[PDB]
Amino acid sequence: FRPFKSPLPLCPFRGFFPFHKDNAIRLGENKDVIVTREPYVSCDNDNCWSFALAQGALLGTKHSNGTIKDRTPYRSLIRFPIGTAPVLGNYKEICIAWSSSSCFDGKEWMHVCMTGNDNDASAQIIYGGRMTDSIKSWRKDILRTQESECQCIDGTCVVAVTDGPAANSADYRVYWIREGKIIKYENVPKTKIQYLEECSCYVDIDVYCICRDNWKGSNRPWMRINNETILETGYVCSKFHSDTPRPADPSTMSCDSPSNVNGGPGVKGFGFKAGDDVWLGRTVSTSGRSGFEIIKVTEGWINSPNHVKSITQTLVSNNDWSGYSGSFIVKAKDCFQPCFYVELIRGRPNKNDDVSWTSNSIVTFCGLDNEPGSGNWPDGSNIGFMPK
Amino acid sequence: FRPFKSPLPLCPFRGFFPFHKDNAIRLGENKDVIVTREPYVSCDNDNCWSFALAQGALLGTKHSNGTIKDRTPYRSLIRFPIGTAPVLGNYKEICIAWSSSSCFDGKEWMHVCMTGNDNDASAQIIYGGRMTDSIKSWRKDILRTQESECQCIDGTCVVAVTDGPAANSADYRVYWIREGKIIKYENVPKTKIQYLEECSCYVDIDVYCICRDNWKGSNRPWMRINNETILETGYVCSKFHSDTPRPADPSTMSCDSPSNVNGGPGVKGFGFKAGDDVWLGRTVSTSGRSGFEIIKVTEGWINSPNHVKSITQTLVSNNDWSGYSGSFIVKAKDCFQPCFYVELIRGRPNKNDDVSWTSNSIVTFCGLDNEPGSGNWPDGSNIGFMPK
Amino acid sequence: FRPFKSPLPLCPFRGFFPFHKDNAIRLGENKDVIVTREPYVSCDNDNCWSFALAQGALLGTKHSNGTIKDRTPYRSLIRFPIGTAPVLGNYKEICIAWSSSSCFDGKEWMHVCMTGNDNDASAQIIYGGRMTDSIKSWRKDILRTQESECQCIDGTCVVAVTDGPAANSADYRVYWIREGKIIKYENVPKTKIQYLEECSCYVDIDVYCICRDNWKGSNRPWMRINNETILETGYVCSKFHSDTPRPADPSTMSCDSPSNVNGGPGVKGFGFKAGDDVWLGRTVSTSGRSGFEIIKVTEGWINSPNHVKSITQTLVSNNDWSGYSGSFIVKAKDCFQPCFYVELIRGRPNKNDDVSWTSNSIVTFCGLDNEPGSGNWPDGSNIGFMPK
Amino acid sequence: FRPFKSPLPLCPFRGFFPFHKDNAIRLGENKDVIVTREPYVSCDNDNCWSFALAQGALLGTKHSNGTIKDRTPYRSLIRFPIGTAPVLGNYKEICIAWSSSSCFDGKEWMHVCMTGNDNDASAQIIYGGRMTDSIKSWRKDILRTQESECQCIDGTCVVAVTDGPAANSADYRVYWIREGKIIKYENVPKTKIQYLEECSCYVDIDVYCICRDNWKGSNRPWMRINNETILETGYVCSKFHSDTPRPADPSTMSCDSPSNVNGGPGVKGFGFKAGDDVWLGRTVSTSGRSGFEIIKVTEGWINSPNHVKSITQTLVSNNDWSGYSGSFIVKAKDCFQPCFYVELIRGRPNKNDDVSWTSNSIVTFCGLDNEPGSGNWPDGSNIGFMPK
Ligand SMILES: *[C@@H]1O[C@H](CO[C@@H]2O[C@@H](C)[C@@H](O)[C@@H](O)[C@@H]2O)[C@@H](O[C@@H]2O[C@H](CO)[C@@H](O)[C@H](O)[C@H]2NC(C)=O)[C@H](O)[C@H]1NC(C)=O
Ligand SMILES: *[C@@H]1O[C@H](CO[C@@H]2O[C@@H](C)[C@@H](O)[C@@H](O)[C@@H]2O)[C@@H](O[C@@H]2O[C@H](CO)[C@@H](O)[C@H](O)[C@H]2NC(C)=O)[C@H](O)[C@H]1NC(C)=O
Ligand SMILES: *[C@@H]1O[C@H](CO[C@@H]2O[C@@H](C)[C@@H](O)[C@@H](O)[C@@H]2O)[C@@H](O[C@@H]2O[C@H](CO)[C@@H](O)[C@H](O)[C@H]2NC(C)=O)[C@H](O)[C@H]1NC(C)=O
Ligand SMILES: *[C@@H]1O[C@H](CO[C@@H]2O[C@@H](C)[C@@H](O)[C@@H](O)[C@@H]2O)[C@@H](O[C@@H]2O[C@H](CO)[C@@H](O)[C@H](O)[C@H]2NC(C)=O)[C@H](O)[C@H]1NC(C)=O
Ligand SMILES: *[C@@H]1O[C@H](CO[C@@H]2O[C@@H](C)[C@@H](O)[C@@H](O)[C@@H]2O)[C@@H](O[C@@H]2O[C@H](CO)[C@@H](O)[C@H](O)[C@H]2NC(C)=O)[C@H](O)[C@H]1NC(C)=O
Ligand SMILES: *[C@@H]1O[C@H](CO[C@@H]2O[C@@H](C)[C@@H](O)[C@@H](O)[C@@H]2O)[C@@H](O[C@@H]2O[C@H](CO)[C@@H](O)[C@H](O)[C@H]2NC(C)=O)[C@H](O)[C@H]1NC(C)=O
Ligand SMILES: *[C@@H]1O[C@H](CO[C@@H]2O[C@@H](C)[C@@H](O)[C@@H](O)[C@@H]2O)[C@@H](O[C@@H]2O[C@H](CO)[C@@H](O)[C@H](O)[C@H]2NC(C)=O)[C@H](O)[C@H]1NC(C)=O
Ligand SMILES: *[C@@H]1O[C@H](CO[C@@H]2O[C@@H](C)[C@@H](O)[C@@H](O)[C@@H]2O)[C@@H](O[C@@H]2O[C@H](CO)[C@@H](O)[C@H](O)[C@H]2NC(C)=O)[C@H](O)[C@H]1NC(C)=O
Ligand SMILES: CC(=O)N[C@H]1[C@H]([C@H](O)[C@H](O)CO)OC(C(=O)O)=C[C@@H]1NC(=N)N
Ligand SMILES: CC(=O)N[C@H]1[C@H]([C@H](O)[C@H](O)CO)OC(C(=O)O)=C[C@@H]1NC(=N)N
Ligand SMILES: CC(=O)N[C@H]1[C@H]([C@H](O)[C@H](O)CO)OC(C(=O)O)=C[C@@H]1NC(=N)N
Ligand SMILES: CC(=O)N[C@H]1[C@H]([C@H](O)[C@H](O)CO)OC(C(=O)O)=C[C@@H]1NC(=N)N
Ligand SMILES: [Ca+2]
Ligand SMILES: [Ca+2]
Ligand SMILES: [Ca+2]
Ligand SMILES: [Ca+2]
Ligand SMILES: [Ca+2]
Repeated sequence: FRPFKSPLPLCPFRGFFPFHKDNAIRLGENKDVIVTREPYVSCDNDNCWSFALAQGALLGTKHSNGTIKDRTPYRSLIRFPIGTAPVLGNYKEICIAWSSSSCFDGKEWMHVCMTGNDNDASAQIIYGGRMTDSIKSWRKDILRTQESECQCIDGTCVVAVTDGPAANSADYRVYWIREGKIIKYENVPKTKIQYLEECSCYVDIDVYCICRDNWKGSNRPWMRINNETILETGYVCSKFHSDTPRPADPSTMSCDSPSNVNGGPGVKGFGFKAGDDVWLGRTVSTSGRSGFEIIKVTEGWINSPNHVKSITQTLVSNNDWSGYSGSFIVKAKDCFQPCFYVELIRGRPNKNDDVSWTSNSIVTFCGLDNEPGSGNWPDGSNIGFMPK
Repeated sequence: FRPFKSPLPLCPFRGFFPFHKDNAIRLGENKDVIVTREPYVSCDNDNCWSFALAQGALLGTKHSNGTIKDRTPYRSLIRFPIGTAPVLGNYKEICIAWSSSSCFDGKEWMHVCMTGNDNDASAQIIYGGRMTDSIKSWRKDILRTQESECQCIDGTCVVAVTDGPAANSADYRVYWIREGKIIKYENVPKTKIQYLEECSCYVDIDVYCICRDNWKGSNRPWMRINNETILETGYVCSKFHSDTPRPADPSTMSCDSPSNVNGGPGVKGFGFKAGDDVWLGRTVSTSGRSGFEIIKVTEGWINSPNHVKSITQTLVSNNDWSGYSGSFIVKAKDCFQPCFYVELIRGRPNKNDDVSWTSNSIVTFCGLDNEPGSGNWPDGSNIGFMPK
Repeated sequence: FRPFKSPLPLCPFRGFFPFHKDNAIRLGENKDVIVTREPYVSCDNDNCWSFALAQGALLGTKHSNGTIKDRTPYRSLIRFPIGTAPVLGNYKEICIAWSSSSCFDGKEWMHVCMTGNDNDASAQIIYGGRMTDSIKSWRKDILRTQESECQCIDGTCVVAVTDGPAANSADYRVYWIREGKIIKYENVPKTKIQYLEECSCYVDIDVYCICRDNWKGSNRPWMRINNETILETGYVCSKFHSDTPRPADPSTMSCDSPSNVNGGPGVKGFGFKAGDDVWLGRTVSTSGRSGFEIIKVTEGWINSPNHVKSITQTLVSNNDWSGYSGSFIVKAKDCFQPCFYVELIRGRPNKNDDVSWTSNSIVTFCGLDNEPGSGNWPDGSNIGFMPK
Repeated sequence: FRPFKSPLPLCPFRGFFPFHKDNAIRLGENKDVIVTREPYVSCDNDNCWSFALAQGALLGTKHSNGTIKDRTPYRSLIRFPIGTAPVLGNYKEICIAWSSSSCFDGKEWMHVCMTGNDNDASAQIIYGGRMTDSIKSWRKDILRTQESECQCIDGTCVVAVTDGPAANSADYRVYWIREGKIIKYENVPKTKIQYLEECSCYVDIDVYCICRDNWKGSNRPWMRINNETILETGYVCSKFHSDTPRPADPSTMSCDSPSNVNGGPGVKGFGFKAGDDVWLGRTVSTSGRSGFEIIKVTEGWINSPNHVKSITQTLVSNNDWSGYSGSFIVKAKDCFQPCFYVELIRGRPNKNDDVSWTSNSIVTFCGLDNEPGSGNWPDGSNIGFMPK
């Protein structure tokens, strides 16, 4: 017997530390590795796992040509041991998906898997390996979800879902799902948030989600959610913005609205509220998906004149390609430890990655209440060595 | 301790949804994948699994040349994680077989494995990994079985077996097997059914099997069976036929006899009785093994003037190759969920598949009481990229 | 908790049936498969396993050239799922060995592993993964053992071991080992047996071993052993001999001495006593390692004028290569089922196998009290397709 | 429930015996095997495991070129089944590391993983898969650790760590870690030891560590440690030295100070105290990393005029390449069995290994209270067959 996961507080932390790294592109030089993108990490009672949307092809084969394409019937959510490259001999196929979320509720895994036509997609809910429920596209425009782990509290899992156009008004919802059965949903209030997608969520008593506004906000939209309802919404107050593209530091403090500058197209990212402060992941570049750093902004969670970047950890240099990033948690004793992954995209459309495919490797970091050192942990592939 | 599976009713459902897809041919471009055909799916308490008849060769190697051939000593029933491509690093070999069935009784797996000479084949019964019993060919003409999962009720498993010619009178039996020991068999009554093979079965209180008449019936033969005996037999009443080849819709309503038109050679397929209605899988083409759709026919299970196709889901376009299809079930709480797989055959003798081998990938769908979206989930291989 | 295996009788049987087949050479065409020889099978509570002496090289690579060689430091006993080809992604390395035996005592696995110099080899005893004891070569001439499964009764395992020359007088012993600790050994009486090696053993209340005389006996030497001592010895009385080479049928009935004809070099083989009768495996050829058949000889276990071959099953045609064969058992309820494997050697020095390496595949059969069909289950490799 | 490992005495032993060997370089000829170095072995309740620092590349691929380099962001501690070659289909990635230690406390695994910049590295402590603590470089000069298994007593694990220059005064510490949390550390006393790194440790009631002085000592520094503190320190008294390089036998008896001759650069090695005697591993060559032998020196642990090499086992000939070696233990009933591994380095900078990469295979031996035979168990690769 295992109990459902509880509403634990986030553990104390003062810096982030290198955890697992798969080096998947380097290891894929001889065409062993499955083409992926939109990876993430999620853990059960016994293991943390890598997840990613595979492309139904091996890296460097003819079928990998053109895998920049976002949605195909040949994409599946796959799972593989954390920090290992995904290969045919180690992967598990979770469901057919070109958008996904996964989370463990203390007893079983839940997955949310979108596939099908852009104008008529459906999300399949998997629980304990069984398809238990589904969501039918209601705006008929690329029904989609987090691309990182959802969160579960006392047996009820919470997941953010979007249907509708990019860079215009769309529908944003949270779904509450228990043992694979949809209990209810809520349309996210639009009093503050104007656009939300690709939420990166964690638990600190309640579920916090920090997401991607691909329309008018260079600042990130966020929600606080419990097992019953959405409790609060906003944009991250920090005058230092964390989407990509975005304005140079310092920019506007916008707690209640999109920054109305450099709003599109954005990238999936994450942050962690800490007291009145906030930690924010972001690309080093303000324009492109290169580099990765994480900053701590004093009073960055609140309306304040005192925002300052107290800490900056540079984890992937600006000379290296990054991509999506997302939060995951690991249960410590009586608190949840904040961790995150960074997708390191290689191939199209990256400048000078002269290959026909698009894929990624993974690197991960976890938070400790200790002072970190410094380093650089990029993809590390010599793109010239690779099968094109 | 685990109890034997019970005689549960089928769960309510109103459409089918994409589950797992292996993309095995695409992933086999670099010769990692085992050549297979006649795949199916079956689940135990903890996992669903892919099964298939391997050909003792890797796809695209010289030994894969000529694998259109149905029966060789080098064919084995293999098992691999559901939705994964079968590779040497992930497969398990269950038994030597060129025809098979597998099912889990709640405690252990049973398999039925035919191999040997066409005129002197034997079926090996495996239970919990041990060879426990066997069936000796009695008509001496390709003793053979379902090529999809059998069914077990309160510890007694039921499996359909045929011995004798194709497109002429043969012998059809059901065998009852408990803990791997043959309890009894029955010759299927020929009052209605004139030919039966390759049964696709599921549980809805009793076992229902919908099978393949390769002789005079474009409609599918069926049986209702319990833990002791065959209870009913017939052909599916639906005036919309579901074998391949078959007449164009609408055709004859034949509840009690073969349609006596477009009877051969047929293809393995499946259906689900639902009240007085019936769901039927079928190729899109009325002549060839291309496309896959599933229809719901109002009152299609009974003798009625009111048959109509209330629903048609097109899951694989007619421009794509299909093949065999079969039912499997997944235990929900107090009901069994209806699912099915579709074999996507590539290679010989398919027109324009210019390779020397014959193999397949898999796609699967499960039934939910929700409205589906729409999509297309074909093999997806560019046959031109493949090692011939 | 699991009890130690008990002294069960052999189950009734009247023929042998195809079980698992790995097709390892066919599947090794693309250099994925580990080079092996001297395979065997042994089972624990939950699985049967393939074992073999690997050669520390992949089939078809430059390091596989010359693997006809019997003993090197690069040979390890490896284990892989039964009926699968041994590959880097599925194998386990048990110990360094160029001669081995393995058996499961009901709780844990024991292995006996010989390696080192011909004139100073030692056998390592492994129990539950730990090296627990050892045997030092005492005749200083290729200390060696069964190359098939040993047997364990009420926690005491029995294994036959030889040290000394081939085709001359050597030392033969049985060792009793409990939880990996050597309890005692006995020098095999030489009142009847003149040479013994490579014993194939099973349990029928007591342990029976049928072995290889590589000196003067075309008939096979045998022993009956319990948890304490050797109880009986002899040669198989059957006037139909079962070593290779051997005289044509019928030959001499020699219950108490080597036949004194066609004695060398012999091949590992097996048999099963059944009442006063005996089942004997043997190559089809009387001179070479080609084909495989199993015969039942009426009264073949005893001194009698009534020996006759009541049954002959031809399992591998004489046009196909065979090799070693050995017994293993599978617990049925209150009896042990007799099974056997056949090593199918390909490569050097086989005539017309034009490659530089030597390896093998595996096929297995189990006994049932049912009438068998007929078939042929050879290696199946087109040696011309293989990397040399 | 499993108890924490106890302070057991070392088991009696009088020689070492071949255990597991992976033949990883031979098996890597077709580019399947992960490039590694600094391997070791450590066991839990159910299995012994191989560990090594991978290089984020497959052997023989372009990314393997230049892997002589010691520290990169693409190095991870990986785990794979003992005696198997590390491949993508069997490995687990434990953490990002270019220096590591691992040990099992009876309940869970702990790992210590150093990565990042040379002048600002940090060690991540992993316990039960979760990052639980860390050590920040304090001398800012390649914070580093054992490269073999740590040891745990009654739930408290002990690990030796160094920060500072090579061939000059550095800082050496022991850390005590419980359930992944650092309890305390101690600076190693410098009353006797002048330099310590790469400790090879085992348990004999207390923890004994025999390490590498890379400065002034051709004799090896050692410590005796319990769950609370460092109890004793010294250099191995044996007038026969065991670092590499070192003086020819016999050299100085230096129980309390470095030999002050042939002190650098040294190699990781191990030994076992036995009564007043000591067993010492060492390369056969006194100058290079070739060959491997283990000696027993009578009274070699103490100050005595009676040191003599009572036993010499030559396990890898001087014509073969060796490398690092380290101790590990296996629980026997009420004692710990002493075992060790030897890293067999191939590639740069080894003379005549004409390839661009640097990697290794593994061989292992365990101690028994029996007389051994003799043999030779080198890497066995024909470097000429390998992809460069
Ligand atoms: C949602 O969970 C609560 C229990 O969790 C607490 O309340 C949540 C709203 C949130 O604030 C958490 O952080 C809190 O820890 C459930 O409330 C329980 O309901 C049962 C049955 O009525 C009752 O016996 C308990 O006393 C309640 N527990 C508490 C602490 O109030 C609530 O039922 C959950 N809602 C759903 C829809 O599952
Ligand atoms: C990646 O693929 C492109 C496109 O390939 C073509 O279209 C595909 C859908 C498929 O049908 C292929 O068979 C086609 O070749 C390649 O670009 C083509 O290259 C060919 C051969 O040099 C050239 O004749 C065409 O004009 C190109 N077509 C286009 C639209 O650019 C490209 O070479 C592939 N990249 C790699 C690294 O192989
Ligand atoms: C077959 O199973 C029945 C129990 O299942 C019920 O009866 C079947 C025929 C079928 O209609 C199912 O859907 C039903 O749920 C067994 O009947 C039991 O037998 C035992 C022993 O005699 C008796 O104690 C119980 O009362 C019976 N149970 C019921 C509900 O009647 C029957 O034994 C099974 N037959 C075989 C050969 O195994
Ligand atoms: C697939 O195999 C066929 C047949 O191969 C021949 O017969 C086999 C049983 C085996 O013995 C092979 O060695 C033989 O080559 C191939 O067709 C043959 O191709 C060869 C060479 O071009 C030609 O000389 C023969 O006439 C052909 N034989 C026949 C009966 O057609 C075919 O090329 C193979 N396909 C692929 C993609 O390689
Ligand atoms: C060997 O096993 C016997 C028990 O097995 C029986 O005797 C064997 C010799 C063999 O004939 C088997 O087939 C039989 O089933 C052990 O005898 C037991 O010893 C214990 C302790 O003295 C005693 O309490 C039991 O009564 C004995 N059991 C019987 C049936 O006699 C014997 O100890 C074993 N010897 C060793 C060395 O382990
Ligand atoms: C299998 O190997 C033999 C022998 O290889 C030679 O000796 C080995 C130990 C090793 O040192 C190799 O590098 C040597 O090549 C091969 O036979 C040799 O082939 C070469 C090249 O054609 C020839 O010059 C030598 O005379 C041969 N030596 C002998 C003793 O025959 C043989 O070709 C290999 N087989 C295959 C299929 O590659
Ligand atoms: C360290 O372990 C001891 C128990 O182990 C013994 O003492 C060690 C110092 C070492 O000498 C071992 O080989 C010995 O076996 C712990 O001592 C126990 O402490 C508890 C709580 O105070 C007490 O109830 C027991 O009586 C003590 N046991 C003994 C045998 O003295 C000690 O607590 C451990 N220290 C730490 C920091 O964990
Ligand atoms: C191993 O690599 C070296 C170096 O490769 C060069 O530098 C690397 C960092 C990378 O940028 C590569 O693309 C470069 O080629 C190889 O040595 C080079 O070989 C090339 C081609 O022959 C030659 O023109 C350069 O002068 C060489 N550079 C140096 C510094 O020596 C070497 O060939 C590789 N080894 C193998 C076995 O391939
Ligand atoms: C469902 C879907 O296709 N989501 C997209 C996504 C999307 O286009 C934008 O967020 C706008 O809505 O962006 C990104 C892109 O890297 O920005 C990759 C995704 N790829 C996949 N999830 N497959
Ligand atoms: C035992 C056997 O060989 N069964 C056949 C089968 C058969 O020929 C017909 O159903 C007529 O009886 O049809 C099909 C074919 O795709 O229609 C493939 C099978 N291949 C295998 N099961 N191996
Ligand atoms: C230890 C050893 O090398 N045993 C031999 C063996 C042996 O030479 C004879 O039985 C004579 O004693 O025969 C055979 C051979 O196939 O006949 C293969 C073996 N190969 C291995 N077991 N590695
Ligand atoms: C952390 C680190 O880089 N340690 C080194 C090491 C080191 O340079 C010396 O011991 C001197 O301090 O020596 C050796 C070398 O083989 O002697 C390999 C190591 N490689 C790795 N552990 N990655
Ligand atoms: Ca934005
Ligand atoms: Ca038909
Ligand atoms: Ca003989
Ligand atoms: Ca491969
Ligand atoms: Ca030194």
